[PDB]
Amino acid sequence: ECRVLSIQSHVVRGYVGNRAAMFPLQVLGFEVDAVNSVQFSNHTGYAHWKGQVLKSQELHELYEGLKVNDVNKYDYVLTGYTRDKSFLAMVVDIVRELKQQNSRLVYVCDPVMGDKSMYVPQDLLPVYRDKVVPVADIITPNQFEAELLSGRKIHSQEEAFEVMDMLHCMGPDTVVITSSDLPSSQGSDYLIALGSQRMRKPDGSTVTQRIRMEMRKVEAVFVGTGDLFAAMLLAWTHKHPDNLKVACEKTVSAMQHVLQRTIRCAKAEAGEGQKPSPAQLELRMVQSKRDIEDPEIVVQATVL
Amino acid sequence: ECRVLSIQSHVVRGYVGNRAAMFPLQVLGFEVDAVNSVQFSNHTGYAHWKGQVLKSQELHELYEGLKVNDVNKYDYVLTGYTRDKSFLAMVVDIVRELKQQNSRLVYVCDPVMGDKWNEGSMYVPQDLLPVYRDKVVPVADIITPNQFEAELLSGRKIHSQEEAFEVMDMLHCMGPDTVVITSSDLPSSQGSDYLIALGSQRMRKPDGSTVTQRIRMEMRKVEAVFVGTGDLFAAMLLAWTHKHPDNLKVACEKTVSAMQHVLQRTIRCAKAEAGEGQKPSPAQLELRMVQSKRDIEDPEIVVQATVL
Repeated sequence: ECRVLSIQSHVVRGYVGNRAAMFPLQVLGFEVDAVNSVQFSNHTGYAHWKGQVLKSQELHELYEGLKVNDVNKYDYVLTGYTRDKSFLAMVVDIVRELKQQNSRLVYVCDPVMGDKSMYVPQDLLPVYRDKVVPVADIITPNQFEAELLSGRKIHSQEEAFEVMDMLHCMGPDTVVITSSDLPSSQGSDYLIALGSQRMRKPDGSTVTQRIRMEMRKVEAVFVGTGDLFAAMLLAWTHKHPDNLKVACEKTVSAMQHVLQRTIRCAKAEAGEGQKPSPAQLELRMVQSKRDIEDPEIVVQATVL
Repeated sequence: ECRVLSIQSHVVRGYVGNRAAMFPLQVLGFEVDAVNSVQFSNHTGYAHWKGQVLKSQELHELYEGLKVNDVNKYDYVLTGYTRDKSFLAMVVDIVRELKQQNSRLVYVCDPVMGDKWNEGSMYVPQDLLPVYRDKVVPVADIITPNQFEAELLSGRKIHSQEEAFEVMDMLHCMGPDTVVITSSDLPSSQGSDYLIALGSQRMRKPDGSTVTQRIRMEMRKVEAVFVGTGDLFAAMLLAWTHKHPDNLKVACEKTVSAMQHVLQRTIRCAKAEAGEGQKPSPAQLELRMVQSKRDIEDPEIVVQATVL
């Protein structure tokens, strides 16, 4: 009923990019057309990796193959980590063409650039700032990426929501900072996540619903969390288009279930007191199917 | 707990090869490592298709990346459509190495070569028949050929159920302990609208002797061309024989019922998209797999096999 075009990485083993996004979206009832931007044996956190990268021209070929068969029709577009400027520009062209075809198409974009250090070529920051974010409808940056895109440092929740207002102005009606260094009432081990949604009333007036979320931190390095998060947020905002509170509660709860099961099974696979390897920390995606289909609400968002 | 190495095609839209095999396997509780042997916009049944094919050396590089990380560990290997002799030979090398590392590894192979025109025709290079005969099938444990492929591999033509099972015995001799002829020209008890499928499994006895369990099944024929059916069938047969290792009857009943549910829903939705009385396009005939999730998880048994 609802078709998503996901243009992301593919790994033979593991869950990142499309591997982390297609399965959940599929179990949540979405048809998914997947462009594997790369094919690697595993993600680059392993000691070794081998694979091939799809060229931008090759991406264009695949899109034109869908187009000439008149099956380039989508309700959503979903993207995440990209290392090549050409590739991201081609993605923006595809998004613009699709939105010209369907004005109600929702572009969900994780503007992957950095964290805490920027681990993407610097020439992509302008592209994300001036080309990608403007045509995005839902963006899931972390705090550092929100600062990069806005140009302003965030020292407070008030400043964070001012930056999120700037990002709203740049395009997306829904902005979720998924991770931040903001202090939490609950403790130092809770991370703060913020949500802002511009809701257009029939009055013609627009009101900004703002929400606060705090989640217990899992102290382990996971790969693909942003991709899973953006995919499930796509799903749950689709089901709750004017209730970002519930959409984010469900997304964060499913994430918590997935990460809890993953760390449990990783510690089991490794020895007690032993640090799980990157191979052992792969998101236990299939085993969380049920939790992804209907997540038990384990986090409550606070309306501001 | 169970990891399958699936080396098959990937399509951006649709369900063939890995697209048709990963999702059911994943939904049935299997971990899947997928080598996309190609990335096409869609399957070759469409009017057009664009993309790239993975080179045999590239397959080697990916497998070596898994190996050097010591994650070349698999309980199953699953393959289907391959058009390159070198790619198939590399698959055979990989399977041999894995079976040296794991003697219990189960190689599920759909020896895709051709089918029938109500006379037979191959849709793969002829150079693949020897490789499938002398290299692939000998290291396979479960093969799901149609009647045409069984005849090609055995060198005998099948004219009766008796001859079909003699050919399946020859295929057993060649290697695989489980042989399912998914499609056949054999006459059905219900008429021409039902198709015949056969199953044969060599069971090692507690005495050490070997006995062959044989089964017959009839399915309603669906009047439409579907792509990826063989891949979905091989995947779900892998899953259900893993659950039912010594009961080919129940495994095949579940697999064929899931196929029937998926195909029924697909043809219904395809006729809905198209007009009443209008032939559905290949794009409209894509297996409605997501919408069939639950039927794949626990299919309603709508077909019953007869043990011979």
